[PDB]
Amino acid sequence: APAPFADFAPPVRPQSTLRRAITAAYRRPETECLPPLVEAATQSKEIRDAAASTARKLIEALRGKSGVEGLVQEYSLSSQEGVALMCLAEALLRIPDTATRDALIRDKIADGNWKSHLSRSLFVNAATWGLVVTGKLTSTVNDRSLAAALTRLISRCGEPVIRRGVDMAMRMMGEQFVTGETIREALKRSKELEEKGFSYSYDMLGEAATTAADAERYYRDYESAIHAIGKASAGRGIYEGPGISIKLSALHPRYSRAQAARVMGELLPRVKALALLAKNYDIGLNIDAEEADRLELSLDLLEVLCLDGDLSGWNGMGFVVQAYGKRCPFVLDFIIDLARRSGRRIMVRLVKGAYWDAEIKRAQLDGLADFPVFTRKIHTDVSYIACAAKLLAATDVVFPQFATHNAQTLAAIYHMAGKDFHVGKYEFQCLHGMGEPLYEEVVGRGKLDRPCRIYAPVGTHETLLAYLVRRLLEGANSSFVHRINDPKVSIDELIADPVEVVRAMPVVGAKHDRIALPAELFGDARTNSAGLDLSNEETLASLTEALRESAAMKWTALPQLATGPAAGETRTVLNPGDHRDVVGSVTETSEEDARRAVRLAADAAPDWAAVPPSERAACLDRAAELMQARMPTLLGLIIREAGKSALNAIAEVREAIDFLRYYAEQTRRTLGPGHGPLGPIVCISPWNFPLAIFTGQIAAALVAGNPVLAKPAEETPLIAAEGVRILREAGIPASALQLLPGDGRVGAALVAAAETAGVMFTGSTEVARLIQAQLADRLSPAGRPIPLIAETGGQNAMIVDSSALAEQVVGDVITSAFDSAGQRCSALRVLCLQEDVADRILTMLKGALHELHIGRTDRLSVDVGPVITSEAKDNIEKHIERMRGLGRKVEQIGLASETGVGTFVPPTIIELEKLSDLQREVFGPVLHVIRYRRDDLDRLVDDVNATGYGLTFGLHTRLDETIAHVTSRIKAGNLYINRNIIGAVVGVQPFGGRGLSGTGPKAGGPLYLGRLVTTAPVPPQHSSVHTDPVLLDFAKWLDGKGARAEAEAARNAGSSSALGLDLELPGPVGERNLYTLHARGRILLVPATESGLYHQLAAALATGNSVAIDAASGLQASLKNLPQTVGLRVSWSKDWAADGPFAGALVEGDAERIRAVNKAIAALPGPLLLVQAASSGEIARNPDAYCLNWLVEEVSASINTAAAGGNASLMAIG
Amino acid sequence: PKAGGPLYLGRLVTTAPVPPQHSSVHTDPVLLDFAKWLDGKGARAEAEAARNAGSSSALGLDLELPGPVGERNLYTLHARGRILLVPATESGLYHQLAAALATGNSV
Amino acid sequence: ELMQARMPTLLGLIIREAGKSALNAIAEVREAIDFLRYYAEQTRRTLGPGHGPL
Ligand SMILES: Cc1cc2nc3c(=O)[nH]c(=O)nc-3n(C[C@H](O)[C@H](O)[C@H](O)COP(=O)(O)OP(=O)(O)OC[C@H]3O[C@@H](n4cnc5c(N)ncnc54)[C@H](O)[C@@H]3O)c2cc1C
Ligand SMILES: NC(=O)c1ccc[n+]([C@@H]2O[C@H](COP(=O)([O-])OP(=O)(O)OC[C@H]3O[C@@H](n4cnc5c(N)ncnc54)[C@H](O)[C@@H]3O)[C@@H](O)[C@H]2O)c1
Ligand SMILES: OCc1ccc2[nH]ccc2c1
Ligand SMILES: [Mg+2]
Repeated sequence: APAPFADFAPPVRPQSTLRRAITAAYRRPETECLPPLVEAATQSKEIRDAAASTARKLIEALRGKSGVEGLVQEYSLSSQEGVALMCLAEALLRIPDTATRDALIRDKIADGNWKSHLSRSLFVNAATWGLVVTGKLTSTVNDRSLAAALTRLISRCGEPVIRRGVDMAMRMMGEQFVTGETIREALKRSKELEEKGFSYSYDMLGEAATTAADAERYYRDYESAIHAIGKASAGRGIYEGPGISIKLSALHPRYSRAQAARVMGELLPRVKALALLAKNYDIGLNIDAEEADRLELSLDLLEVLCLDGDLSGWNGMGFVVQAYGKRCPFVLDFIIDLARRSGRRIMVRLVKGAYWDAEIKRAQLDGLADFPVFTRKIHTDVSYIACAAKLLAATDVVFPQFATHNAQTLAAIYHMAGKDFHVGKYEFQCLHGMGEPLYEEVVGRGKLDRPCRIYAPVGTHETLLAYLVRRLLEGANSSFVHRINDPKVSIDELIADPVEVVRAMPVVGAKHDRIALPAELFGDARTNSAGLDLSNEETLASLTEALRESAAMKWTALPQLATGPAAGETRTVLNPGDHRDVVGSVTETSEEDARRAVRLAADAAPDWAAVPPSERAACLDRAAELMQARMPTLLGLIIREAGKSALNAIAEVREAIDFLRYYAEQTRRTLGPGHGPLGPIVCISPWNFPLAIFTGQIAAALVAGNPVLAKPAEETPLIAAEGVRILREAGIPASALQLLPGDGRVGAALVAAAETAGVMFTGSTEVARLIQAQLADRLSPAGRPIPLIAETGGQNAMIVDSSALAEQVVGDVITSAFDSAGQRCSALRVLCLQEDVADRILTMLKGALHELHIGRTDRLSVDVGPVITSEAKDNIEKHIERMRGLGRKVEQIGLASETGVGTFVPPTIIELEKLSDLQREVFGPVLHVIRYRRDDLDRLVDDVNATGYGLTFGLHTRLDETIAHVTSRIKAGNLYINRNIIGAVVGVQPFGGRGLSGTGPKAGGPLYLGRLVTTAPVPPQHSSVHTDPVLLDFAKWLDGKGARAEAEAARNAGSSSALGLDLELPGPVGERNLYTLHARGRILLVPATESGLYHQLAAALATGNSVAIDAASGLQASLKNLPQTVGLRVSWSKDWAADGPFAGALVEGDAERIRAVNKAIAALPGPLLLVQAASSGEIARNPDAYCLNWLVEEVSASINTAAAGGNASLMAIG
Repeated sequence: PKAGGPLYLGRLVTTAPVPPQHSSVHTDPVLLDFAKWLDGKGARAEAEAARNAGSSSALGLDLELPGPVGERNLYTLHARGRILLVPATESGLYHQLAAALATGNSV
Repeated sequence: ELMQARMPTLLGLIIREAGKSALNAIAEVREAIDFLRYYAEQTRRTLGPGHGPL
């Protein structure tokens, strides 16, 4: 039985002083990085003047010397027409036979009806063509605008414009974006510039392997290219002759620090084999630099390769360092030292860096201390020049390669390097089809007589467009190449010296004013929770120790009553991934003590209510600080108790911290003396988010002024007990927060207790239904229903069309379906693939599935942990076997023998014939896949809605028409576009569904606290200027009927309603997070009087709903002669169970009528209904007798606006 | 169509062009339900025409037009209202319904 | 272009024939100029051989 965390994340090798200096700089504050860079980049006044003169000369030559622009001009194309034309040209070039393409153009395309002859939107890559035509990036494509534009331009200009577009696109995609379609073509085309003194480095365009098969394909592409390049090099050697550039992410599908052992065992030999071939031909082999979290891992490969005697005698190994990265100079120190130790003259390509916007987004998403890159472009420029000075001092041991298109950067380095030059000392580098105009002013004895190596992409149209967006942005407003073409930018501006500009700033190295540090995403509202960087060796080393220390602790969970811990039945809590690992001990609550706890809560309710809201919120904020400080220990407990990986656990603790701070801030924004607490609230929580949901429900109830009976799931009491201990330490009195560990009997005893004033339940729909039935017999002392928030299961779908990028889909599917072994309520259950792409995506998905590591979660390398119990395992496996027995195709990972000591289900993909193959939620790592024809998309959305669930939903498409269609027709609480579907960032994706998935209001949203007080406050930003038109028609009808007071109440409800609220919530860059209030659906109205009916109808119509009115009320004659608009929304129901599902109910009557109606409502099939009841007198006295907060439905939509490959808004940030 | 607007010239030719900026990403939901109904009854050509009408309709276009500062000049396309349909054949009726529903109208 | 250049003379006629003030006569001529230029531009954006006249 292996000791917990004994092998959590050991480094590849002990970290040397040089390696530790790299890690120390990972997220160093920008103000600390810059001063040494300024010093190192400083040059004499004579050199600065000479450099500016050289830069001006180069820039004057550049400006003194278009294809798409000329086409746009000749045919008077709008921007959309230009984009549409290039998309058409791209599609026409997918026709191989040139004569067949020309015949289609002349006979069919030119005569209109291009739609008839061209499963895949023509405009799939329009975001890329948009960048080409307009210089602006859009994440998604307005395909209807492009279709209109294409029709218009073809009808106006005919075949000649199509011909010109085809020839333009052929030239760009075959000769500009790539040096050649194949390595042989690229080599033939390289002779011209090689004869002028250029060299080449070829890039076979491999990147981000998703499967073993992809990695093998990219391997054989590199190997075949090395042969072709080496044959062509013909002994020219590594400096004069061509080389190759490779990306490590192309060569293994799990290239990450978490998988370091697989990287060293499996990726390293592949690089070695390629390097051995490059050695034999004596060509350069350069390792390109990728994301910041791969930098230090790549150094371990570089170290092994440079120390491997089989590669000795060859100096062609190359390595890129990114000057936008804070570690760059320390990486260079490490590399220079490695070159000295190994005796290999490492080729070092200095670049600025290609992943800037992605690094900003990632650090914000992960809540990390700072960015691993600079945030002002001028800082990167200074870093580059400082790093060039370091490289130029070490030309005896490394070969510097200065990759840049910036004439100022170039000139600074040209003069820094001095007049002594020989081929092999250093070189410049540029990108094919971008840098030649500059470097034709550099290469050759008649220029600066310095060599330049051209980075030459090689590949087909399909491969080229995959990452052209990122490549073009390298096009942003701050980019030299964009600025050189901007007439408003003077040469003096372009030759400005970044070193002297930085040195003269008030605070040297200050962060960009318009980029939030991750902690500051929410500004003054609250402090973002902080995560942990699992790529940082210092963090991993410290976390290893804290995790081991957590496993030595004697964790317990006890019934913590107001009067002290109570005795009870005690049992061990076992690690679900290894039952031999005892995590702690739980003492469970007797049903007698549960009832006693509620009475103690009732007695303590006035004292807790009297704590001012701001002080209650201060307790939550203190608890959040305590949880943040204790995060490493909390991670260890969550990892061992609940089967979570470290990443799962970090998310869990961050979410708890965010709930605490969010509900604290919402309280400070809203709660006053008139928002009285309900009283004792029973908080019943699920095992699968054993700290986050647990803490969220309790914190909300407490801060609203209610004492809480906290009943954690029987599977996960220890982390709940620790959360209670933390809240109590933060100042929540023991009488206000009692912990009652135990199973559903303890929950049921709490729900049934006489003084229970509200229930917050998160768990399965079936259990929520039992609670709903229990509460249907109950009324408050005021004779009103006991509020129930019941957040329940999902049957969550993702729809993927033929415009989505398969690699992006597969990553988001693997994460959404199998993160936490599918034990997220948000997990993807049903993937819906458009038929034309289904086979390709499914193949990639199955390949990615088999790269997952399943096991006990106290290892960083484990992706997928166990299921929580043997009963959960048996239930999941029974479902899989039923599917397999029906003949459905089932793909499963093979599990290691070590899983036998725990309860594991392998990640599973099941191919369904119809969505009806699924019944209820299967809460495990089981992804179902269905295929759909594009024309059946609307029926498919109906089918998704027809399950009755409505929790999370994903859509992967680039096409605005499809986004608009799908998102308007889907009925789910949390929508995600071009990303995973498991996001629940508090206050950013307020989380919670509808139908079988929830009553609402959403946790982590602004309506939540208002449900926990007797009179709901007005939430921040909660209003709408829109008035429902059917409400208005009803108000006029009421006036025409003479119901004057009711017409006024109807108008007031129309104004009070927040239906139509449409907000963007602050969050990370590269995402848009939207929050909207819609109608709930059909509200069941159970009136008693005519006026009550009119008030109920006004409330429901003002919130956009339709209604079914109880026909047994006998009030049909009160609704004669309705306007058709209102009549369309009104039905009369004699059999309520036949006319559902409803989305809520409004009831009028005395206490016993309300109770009887509540029992009938609870008995209706399907979703739990949020019922509001009032007496006739309350309707007369209180305009808010029916609260409109609970008659609208919250919808959160999270859109990944970086999905096209770049961030448009950040293109203006430099 | 409005004088001084982008639909005007198209009324003065026998086949209307696609005006500048004339498109919408919105699809009328009743149109979509009608297309599904046509699908169900095997009216494949009409269902296709209905989906095509749903896409080519510019119902929901909502543009800000260039003009002077200190003013916002908006141009939007709404349903006309109730369209009188005078069909002769079942297929003609389905096509007329598709056209009218795709543009947000009742009939 | 001709209406723009001749606007002062056109104003005189509009003022006397149609009871317009100078400002409203200016608006009248400007609107005619704008129709001409707008329909010209809309034509350049749209009309091709398949859009036959009535
Ligand atoms: C031959 C060659 C090989 C390359 N290999 C790689 C590689 O392996 N890995 C890699 O990551 N990229 C690589 N690049 C790209 C390089 O990193 C740059 O993205 C690109 O060349 C633009 O830099 P520039 O100096 O030519 O132009 P510039 O316009 O001078 O610099 C633009 C760069 O500034 C940086 N930047 C922009 N905005 C900000 C900001 N707000 N804060 C901080 N920094 C900012 C970015 O790095 C951006 O690319 C390569 C480029 C070339 C020409
Ligand atoms: N909508 C959401 O936000 C959300 C979030 C997380 C989990 N969930 C759902 O939670 C479920 C998984 O959690 P789980 O397995 O712990 O759920 P569950 O329904 O098994 O148990 C939930 C809680 O209810 C208690 N309970 C069981 N029977 C009870 C009864 N008769 N009366 C009162 N309480 C009773 C349990 O002890 C536990 O505390 C999944 O269905 C998942 O989709 C929903
Ligand atoms: O990550 C590798 C990479 C990224 C961006 C680039 N641009 C030009 C070459 C190049 C290489
Ligand atoms: Mg259970």
